[PDB]
Amino acid sequence: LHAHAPKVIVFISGSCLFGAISRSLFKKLPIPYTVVLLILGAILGVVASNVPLVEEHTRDVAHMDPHVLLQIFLPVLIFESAFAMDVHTFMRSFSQVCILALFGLVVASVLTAVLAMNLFNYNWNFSEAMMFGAIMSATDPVAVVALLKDLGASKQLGTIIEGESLLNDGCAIVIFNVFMKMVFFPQLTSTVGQNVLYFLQVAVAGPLWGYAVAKVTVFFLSHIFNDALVEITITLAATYLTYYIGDIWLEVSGVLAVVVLGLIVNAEKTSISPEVEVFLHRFWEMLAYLANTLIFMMVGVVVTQKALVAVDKMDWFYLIILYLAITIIRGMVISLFSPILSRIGYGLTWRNAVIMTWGGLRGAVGLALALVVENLAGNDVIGSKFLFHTAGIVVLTLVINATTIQTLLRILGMSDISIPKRLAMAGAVRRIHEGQNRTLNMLKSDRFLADADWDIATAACEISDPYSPSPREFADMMEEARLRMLKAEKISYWKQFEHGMLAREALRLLVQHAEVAADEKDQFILVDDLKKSWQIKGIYPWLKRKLEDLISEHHMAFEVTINIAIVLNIVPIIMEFVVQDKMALQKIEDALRISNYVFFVIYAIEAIVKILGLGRHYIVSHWNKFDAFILVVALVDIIIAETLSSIKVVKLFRLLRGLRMLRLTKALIPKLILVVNGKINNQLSLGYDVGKGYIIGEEEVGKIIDRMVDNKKILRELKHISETGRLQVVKELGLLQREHPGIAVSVKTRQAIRTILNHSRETIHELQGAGLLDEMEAHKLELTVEIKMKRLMNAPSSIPPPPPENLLKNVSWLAGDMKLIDFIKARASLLHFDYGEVIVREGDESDGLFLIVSGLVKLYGKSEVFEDYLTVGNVIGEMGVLTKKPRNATVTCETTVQVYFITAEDMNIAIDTFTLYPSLEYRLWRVVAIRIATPLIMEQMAFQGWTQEKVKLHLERGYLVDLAESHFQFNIDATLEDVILINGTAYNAHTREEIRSPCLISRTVHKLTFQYTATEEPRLFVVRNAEY
Repeated sequence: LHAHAPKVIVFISGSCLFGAISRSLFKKLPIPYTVVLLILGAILGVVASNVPLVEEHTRDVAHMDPHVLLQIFLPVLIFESAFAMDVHTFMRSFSQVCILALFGLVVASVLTAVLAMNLFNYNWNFSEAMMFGAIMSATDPVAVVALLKDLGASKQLGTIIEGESLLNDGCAIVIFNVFMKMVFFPQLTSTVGQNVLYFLQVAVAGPLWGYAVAKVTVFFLSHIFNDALVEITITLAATYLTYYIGDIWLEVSGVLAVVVLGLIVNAEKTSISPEVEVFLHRFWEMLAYLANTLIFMMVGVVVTQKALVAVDKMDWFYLIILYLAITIIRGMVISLFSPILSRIGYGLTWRNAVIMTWGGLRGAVGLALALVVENLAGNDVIGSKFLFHTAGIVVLTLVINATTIQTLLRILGMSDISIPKRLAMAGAVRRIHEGQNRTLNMLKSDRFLADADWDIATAACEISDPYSPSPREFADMMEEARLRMLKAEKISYWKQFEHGMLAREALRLLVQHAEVAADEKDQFILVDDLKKSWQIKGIYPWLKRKLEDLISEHHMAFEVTINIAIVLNIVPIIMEFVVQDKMALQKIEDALRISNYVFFVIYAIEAIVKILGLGRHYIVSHWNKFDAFILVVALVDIIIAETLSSIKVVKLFRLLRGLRMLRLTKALIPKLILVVNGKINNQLSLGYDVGKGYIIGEEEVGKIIDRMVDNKKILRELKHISETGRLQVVKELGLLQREHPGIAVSVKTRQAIRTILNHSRETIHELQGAGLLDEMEAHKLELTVEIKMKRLMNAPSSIPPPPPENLLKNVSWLAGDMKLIDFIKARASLLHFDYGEVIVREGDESDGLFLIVSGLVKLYGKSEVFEDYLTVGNVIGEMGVLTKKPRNATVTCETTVQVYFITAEDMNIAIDTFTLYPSLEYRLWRVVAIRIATPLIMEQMAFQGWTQEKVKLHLERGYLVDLAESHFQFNIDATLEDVILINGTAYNAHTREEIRSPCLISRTVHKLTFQYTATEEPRLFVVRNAEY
């Protein structure tokens, strides 16, 4: 309670209250709240100049040390800016931002510096003018990206402006740091070589240091389970130690390190627990908000105390001229590079350039650097002028540029809402309005709410729309069909995502392509544009093959023990020689000489044991030759040390590093192979998600448009485009399996578990929603799911492809029936086929089954109408042997192929032999039945909200009826959902109407009767309601 109390708290706490007041009072007014904070800070400053008591509270901030200002606020501002943004659209447009942020910053700064030299009468030198330019070129576009996120062009113009701001803020501090030393801390004139190393440290070592710290950080985040506090604390510690260690100890650019760390930790959001990801965004937003309020408050105080005392009348004239100049300079730079930017990324239109030119608001980062000059100036007038102009420009930009950006967007015609969005919002609002009427009518019947005031209720719950054969005939219908197709596709991608079938990156790629296609004439989604997702860069296969060659050459303990021995031996090999470089402690240092002999003996025993185990074959492996040369050198230098100028010592210093530490590469190379596998896996995993998402999208939409577009000539074209896309996608993804078998298996197993766990989570919420499972108990199981989700990210990047005999075990109708697996495995024969060979042809009798264990085969049949590709795991000929009808399609190998062949005679014997309740006949028809059934139920369900998987899960509940038990079937709405005829022909009992084999049965039909025939025996599939 004495005067020693921390008076900084009242300021920090008071700043939060003032920020809240300014943010709430001016929420609907156009002027940003940050300007109000500057005025409040000025009021506080003039007050503090007159009432001593308040001065005691501002003192600890209004005269804050620069090397606490920068070390605390800047890492927060830069990390939040890096952590908040969309990295993937940023990386897919990286070069355009780099061109306009690095080189754009240089020209903008130099031009501002020249202006500051020539116009202003302050007689500044080029170092000071470059500090001025660096401060004046730092942008804070938050107020503009916020609008662009809502109105439109969010994935194009929002990211470039935000990324440009991020990079220009990062580089401005570097320039400001460089020129601050040459102004306030001038050293002796450095050599050109010294300067070059200085450039490498700030420019190259910074990003490398940040990259290393990030890759270490994400590694540990991936191994933290059920501990959110540790994750948040690790993020904080990593971000603050990256700046401190990089800036103070390593003499490396801290800001750029944090930029890279934030970007990487954003890109690897999957390694963070989902519940902590949603917390980190709000946490860093809050820290940045605190930082901004303090900077504006401090600026408001210090300008009033010690900046405005030195402003002359002509200084205002320069401020206006400077404001005009930097705005002109920014637009000049954007236009001058515009020819270059037009060729890379999303080129800038003239209206986009104006928004960027007008949207370049200045903010805290600029002001923070101005406070450094004010403090380091030591009451030299340079400090006042720096802070005066930086505050002036910020106020002008916030009062003029920010307050008119919305009207400029309206004028330029970018604030309009597209008809599709307006219709979607209107329909959603109307549906919401209808839903409330249903609820209100239901509530009015409740006994305990009959006395409620329904006028107030109805007024309160209202939701209002926020946005409130001729050539021409054929051209218009084509456009309507095209846009309706694209809109249906976008719906499918969202349904797939909401049910966990796609990762978000695949969703955003697919949606971006759909929207881009919508905006171009006669443009559908082109698989050639999607191909970039699953193209593997050539460097990684090459590295994998080379590194496997290096490592593809007895006890378990030797390698681990010795590798530990080496990794520890770095400690002597550093601490002796580094201190010897200073001695050039001897009472202690000689102990390391003695222990060096013990390490020699360790490696010697290792070599002796290895020679004994390998015997004469020790020389066969080149890796061991180095293992012997190391011992030779160690013995040689030990003899010199024991038995006997500098050549006897410096040689030791060098050799006991060179031949000492390079033998860890044996252990390392496998880790590099794993990293390379991971890089391929991350690209191949995205490829499958995008490709498979596209195929599902096309299959779902193709069943919709049959009931949306009237003109058949339009209808044929659209379904032609969908099919020519589907085939190319399924082929490209099929080939990648042959290129990278094990990584494909890893991807496919990872998708499988990801699906199982998601559906597992739904059952918990169903049980929790039904009250069978308490809230806490459900939470305890839901954690077990989420930990298992996080362990998938750490699963091996390659699973060795199972041998052919394993695939038979995992076939659907062979699963779990050992006596049948043994029967088939014995009689199943493996066949090899070369490229272009036909396995079977149309019209051939059904000789047997083919189980593709490797390769890719092309199906082509007249049933050119039919065309498809099948790959590992799929089985060909099931319909054939069951019905004994001829082949459906010709099968051609697109790659060297292996197939397990089971003769139709073996199948018939197996069908006769294995006749328990889950009969092999029942199983083979069930697997066939669902494939035939799924298209029909999906065609019926086309208008409704299910995905294809919910249609399958709906079908999996079904069963085949034993029409031998009763040769007629009757339907009941209360206990039966739908019925599908799979093979045969069926008669409605009341009319004997012809229903042919593939038909789905209409719900009006009551009773079905069949003809007792053997040649086309009736097979029928049925699904009961969940209540049986």
